[PDB]
Amino acid sequence: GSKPFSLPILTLSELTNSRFPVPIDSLFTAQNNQVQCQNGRCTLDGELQGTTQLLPTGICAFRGRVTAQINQRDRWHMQLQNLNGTTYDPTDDVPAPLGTPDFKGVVFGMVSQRNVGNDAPGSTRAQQAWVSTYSPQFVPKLGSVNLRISDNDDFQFQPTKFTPVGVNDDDDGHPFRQWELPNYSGELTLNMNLAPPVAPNFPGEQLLFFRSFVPCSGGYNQGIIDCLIPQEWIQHFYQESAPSQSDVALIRYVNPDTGRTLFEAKLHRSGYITVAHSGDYPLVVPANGHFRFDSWVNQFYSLAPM
Amino acid sequence: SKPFSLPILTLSELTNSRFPVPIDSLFTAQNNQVQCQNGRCTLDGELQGTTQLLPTGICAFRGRVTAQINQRDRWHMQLQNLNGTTYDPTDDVPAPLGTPDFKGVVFGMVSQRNVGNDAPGSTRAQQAWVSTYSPQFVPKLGSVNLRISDNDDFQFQPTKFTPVGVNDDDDGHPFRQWELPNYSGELTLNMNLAPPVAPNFPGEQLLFFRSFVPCSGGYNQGIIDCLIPQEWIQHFYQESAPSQSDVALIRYVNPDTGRTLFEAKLHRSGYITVAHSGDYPLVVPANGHFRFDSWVNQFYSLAPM
Ligand SMILES: CC(=O)N[C@H]1[C@@H](O[C@H]2[C@@H](O)[C@@H](CO)O[C@H](O)[C@@H]2O[C@@H]2O[C@@H](C)[C@@H](O)[C@@H](O)[C@@H]2O)O[C@H](CO)[C@H](O)[C@@H]1O
Ligand SMILES: CC(=O)N[C@H]1[C@@H](O[C@H]2[C@@H](O)[C@@H](CO)O[C@H](O)[C@@H]2O[C@@H]2O[C@@H](C)[C@@H](O)[C@@H](O)[C@@H]2O)O[C@H](CO)[C@H](O)[C@@H]1O
Ligand SMILES: [Mg+2]
Ligand SMILES: [Mg+2]
Repeated sequence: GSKPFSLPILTLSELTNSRFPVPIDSLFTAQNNQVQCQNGRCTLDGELQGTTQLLPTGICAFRGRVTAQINQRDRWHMQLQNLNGTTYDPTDDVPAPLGTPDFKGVVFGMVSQRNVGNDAPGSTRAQQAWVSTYSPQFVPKLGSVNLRISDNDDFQFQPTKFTPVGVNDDDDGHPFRQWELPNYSGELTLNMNLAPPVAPNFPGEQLLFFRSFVPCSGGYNQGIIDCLIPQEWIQHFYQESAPSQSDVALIRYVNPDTGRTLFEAKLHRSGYITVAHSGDYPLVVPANGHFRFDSWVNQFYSLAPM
Repeated sequence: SKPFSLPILTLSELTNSRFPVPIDSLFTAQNNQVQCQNGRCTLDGELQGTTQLLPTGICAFRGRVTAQINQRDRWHMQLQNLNGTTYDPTDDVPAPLGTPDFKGVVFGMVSQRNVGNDAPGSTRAQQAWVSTYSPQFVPKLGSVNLRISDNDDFQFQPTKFTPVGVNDDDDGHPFRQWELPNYSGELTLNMNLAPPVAPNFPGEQLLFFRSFVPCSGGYNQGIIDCLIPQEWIQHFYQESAPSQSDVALIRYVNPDTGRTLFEAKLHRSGYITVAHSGDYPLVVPANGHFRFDSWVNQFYSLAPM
């Protein structure tokens, strides 16, 4: 006697990217080439994995205290807390504090401070900041990241929040690479407690992504960030905790006014989608369209071509 | 009829429905007019005011910059709906969904990505401010004007505003979270508003989900109170459970002990009251959360908090 699995009923423009805090723009299927993102990872029965947490406002955000500065470009040393303000434990079974960026590049946004304690408590300030995940001081698993900021003369050793706005390539030839994980513990250390890599395991199938074009801060980068499942699905699965009756859920993309099924896809137990197609392809489908759960199938189910 | 329910979420697992940040605490306020337009949803899932579903849409703008004027609010942003579709000023809403619903300055960043003939694909981003006091703050009519940091690196191109925090204006116009902007500017009346909310039973006060949002200078506490959090709104929209009476009795429970800490009235139009007298920041366990108990009526007497 099992609680029925389901998806939330949401159009693309009603969905949030689970790897960057912006709406989904489109669906995209990619040729097979290793996909192992750590944000936007959740099993169909509601187990969050990787660095995945529940709030869109937490994705690629940091919270903590600035405690030091060094004479490097990555100047300001931020000791991290968990996003809910609780003390971060580096021995926890996670790759990094939940919400940590899961790509190589620079995240730009703003830092804000609000003093506590004896030194002008309640005083505030905010300004533009950058976090490079290429940096040798990007060591969130160990408990800290270093920030670049706009105004070094108006910044204190106080509680600090980083609010992400967009991404970009780093200079000196460090490109934005959305499928390359940072070294969460820095140079010469292996990432651990990772959500596993995902790939199609059936001939003729490709991954399907929920794609966003996020803001960039200069140059011509398209700002592409692809996620496996949107944040609202993760939030839904976490609530429902419906048992998975097989390794594969058949889902269908439906147009609610016509009632027609446009195509079908495989939603795998570990939380990603495959479709039957060959080649890079941006889908062009009706604005009111959405996936619905059809039934439980297995690994040997052959998808109708997309 | 489908049974009514709340999502099971702790305070730190909840997003403020009036500003895109997590909830920090619960607060009950002495009775003094509350008429916020974001974070408005009935228990059976009808969104109201300027309320939309995406947390990242709250206090965000999307559009095109088309002109500049020789005023502090220099850059004229013609708005689209947050999903990029054309904005219709004749729609029965107070303003485009997601528009800020308070008087003050919202600070954040603007970003552009060119299309068409001028360096297509080129991008830029910088700090920006939107004053909701501005006579050019006319989102209902289809535009707002921006202040930015660098007037020399900004084009007439597609633009997004990403909010980060709020503040008083530096000319002495205060952040007033309960004062609505004039969505159509000077000498116009706001329309299509979600109604004001207030306790209607003796001894009861409103309960808010409170956030302390970032400020950009000075000592403002950055307080933004919402009636119900964004995840509840998203839940009610999905569930569309019929409201069996005007009031859902809800209980704040400690899941580890299993004890109910206090009870409250969740009204069908989407706000909470508790039995208390005086301003009071609640201090409750981190794992605490509301659960639906039963449907009662307006005159049901709450246990004092
Ligand atoms: C510190 C400064 O004054 N930056 C200017 C500068 O920025 C350029 C520059 O960094 C070049 C490197 O040669 O890289 C970009 O071109 C960058 O500009 C950004 O990207 C281009 C494609 C445009 O979209 C531009 O608007 C954007 O800022 O020059 C730009 C003008 O091109 C601005 O003047 C910056 O402030
Ligand atoms: C334009 C400028 O020079 N900004 C400085 C400046 O800012 C001050 C100033 O604007 C006063 C005016 O009454 O208001 C604040 O004091 C403001 O500072 C901001 O608020 C105070 C409480 C601190 O938290 C401060 O860090 C914050 O910037 O002085 C500050 C240094 O105090 C900076 O130097 C700005 O760049
Ligand atoms: Mg379904
Ligand atoms: Mg419940």
